[PDB]
Amino acid sequence: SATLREPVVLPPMPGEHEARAAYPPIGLERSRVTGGRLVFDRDEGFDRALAQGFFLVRIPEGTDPAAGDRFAAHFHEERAGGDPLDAYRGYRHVRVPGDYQGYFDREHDQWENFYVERDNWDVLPSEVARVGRGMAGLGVTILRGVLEHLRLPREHWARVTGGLTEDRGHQMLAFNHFRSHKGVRGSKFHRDSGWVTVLRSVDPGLLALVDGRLWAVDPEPGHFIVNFGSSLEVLTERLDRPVRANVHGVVSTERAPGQPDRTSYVTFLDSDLTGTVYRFENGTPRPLQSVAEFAGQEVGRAYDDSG
Ligand SMILES: CC[C@H](C)[C@@H]1NC(=O)[C@H](CC(C)C)NC1=O
Ligand SMILES: O=C(O)CCC(=O)C(=O)O
Ligand SMILES: [Fe+2]
Repeated sequence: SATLREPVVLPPMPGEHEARAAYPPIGLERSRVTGGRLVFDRDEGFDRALAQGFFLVRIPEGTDPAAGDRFAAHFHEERAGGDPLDAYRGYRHVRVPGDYQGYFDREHDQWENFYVERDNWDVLPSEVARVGRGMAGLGVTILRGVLEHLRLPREHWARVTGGLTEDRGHQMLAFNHFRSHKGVRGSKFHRDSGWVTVLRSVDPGLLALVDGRLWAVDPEPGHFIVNFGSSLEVLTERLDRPVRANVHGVVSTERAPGQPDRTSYVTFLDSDLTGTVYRFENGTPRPLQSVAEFAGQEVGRAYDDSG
């Protein structure tokens, strides 16, 4: 396959406590959307963020995470009965049509997921879908800002991003509940499959694996964490400034009785799943692989799933 990239040895995932002091945090560049575009605080911040593959972006004022935070804390629970909050529960029993969508009980990971692409956001409380709309819209603006910063000619963008820069593509809100009762890794070490991931988290536990070094990626109040995905990496790997999709994963979280579990949620921006994966070679975006086969490949690596 033309999109494999070179092998990455994945170490066992450390426990939360031992990781907390052993692996110091990456220093992330800060940025915000202002004047209608992504702007970094520091003059070389954009270049450093593309090289780092992680950075921070201010939560835009029109995006209030509150409803998403509440949904993330409850979606995995059984309905209580006679309880208004049940509107935010029971989603392990909610079917969502489409590949890679719906509820997932990951056998070998702490997390269980509820994944909903934008065309299916009516299955969510409207106020929760509204958070996904703000995060995904931010993610598209960031993607536009990246491709402009790379000076990639705009005539290519809609094709090579499978519609994302035209606000189409596969835009997926993803809720994670880390089941602290499971004595395994929080997640597998993985690359995200797509272009730009916007991550809402408040707790430590995310690690970056970079050329055999483990470093923490710590959230910052009032900001999202942003990283890049394998589709952007493959697109740019032969260019003079390649963009890195970092390998990352969540520690085996540790919670005593009564301590709330870790949660997080993201918007993944993937190419349209009927499209093609491209790589710039000799100025031209070369078609390498269908997005369908690429997705199956990348999802197959990101989880240890016998089905
Ligand atoms: C690849 C693994 C990571 C955690 C995440 N999981 C998914 O299922 C989607 C699949 C995409 C093709 C819609 N993308 C992602 O980045
Ligand atoms: O929970 C986190 O900090 C990261 C989650 C993540 O990597 C993912 O959802 O793909
Ligand atoms: Fe991820």
